[PDB]
Amino acid sequence: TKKSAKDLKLGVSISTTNNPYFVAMKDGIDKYASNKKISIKVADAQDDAARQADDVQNFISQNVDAILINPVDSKAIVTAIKSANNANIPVILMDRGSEGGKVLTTVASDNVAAGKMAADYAVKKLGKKAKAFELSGVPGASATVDRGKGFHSVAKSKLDMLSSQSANFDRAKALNTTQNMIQGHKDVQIIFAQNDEMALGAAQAVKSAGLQNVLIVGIDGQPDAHDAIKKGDISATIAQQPAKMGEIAIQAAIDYYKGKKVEKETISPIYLVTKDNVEKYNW
Ligand SMILES: O[C@@H]1[C@H](O)[C@H](O)CO[C@H]1O
Repeated sequence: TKKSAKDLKLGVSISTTNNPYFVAMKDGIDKYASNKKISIKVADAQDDAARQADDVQNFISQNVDAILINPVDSKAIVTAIKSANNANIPVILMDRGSEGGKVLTTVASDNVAAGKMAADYAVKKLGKKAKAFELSGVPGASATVDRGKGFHSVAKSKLDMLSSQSANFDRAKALNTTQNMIQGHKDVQIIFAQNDEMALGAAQAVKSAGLQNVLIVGIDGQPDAHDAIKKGDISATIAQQPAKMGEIAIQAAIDYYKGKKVEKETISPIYLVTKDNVEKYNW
């Protein structure tokens, strides 16, 4: 099976586009696509596991040559993956994994390591036994179970947890969640958000309650998050590479149809971004 990279039809299923991170992914994907002459159709799922399933079959009937999927639920996507497996359409996973199904390659970070660096930053900045919140994400996404595991590794010891509720990777839900979390625990010192949308939402809740020394740590490295660090609204973020993610996914589809072997796993590098680092690792 060797098709031409020129005029290659690819489907791209992104969970939601309300998130700047997954917008940066789309934009970097289309830039790579047009640079190597790949025809591409992106389909937003709006954090729906069923709209994604229908978005997969629409690509399947579009007769695309590969489907770049960013799952919303890592368990529910498996059924649709076997559907593309039967149609002999290679599946490439991005940012989040899946619990089963035949996948050509997976491009994503070490989300366990991402949780690692956030607790390490808190313990290194605010000492040990410091009172902290966690803002978890979509419970069915592999990125939130891994970020929570890697965080609590260095958080069972060295840190005191007041709460751990989820805001589903959403600014607004995190704003409300944080505000209520503060009401109970006025003595909070650190807030860990598994994504920058929640970090930015916690920052508004912290400053609306008049708290002045609550260190905030996020994950993604989004342009606005660099700006909050300079403005002092948050303290650090764990940078990801959303564009470089979807661009080594596209090249994997090209390399597959080129008769070249592609790695089953590709770990995207992550980086800490503090007030001294704000100029680096930007998307
Ligand atoms: O890695 C991505 C980003 O952190 C985004 O903010 C939410 O979904 C995660 O999987």
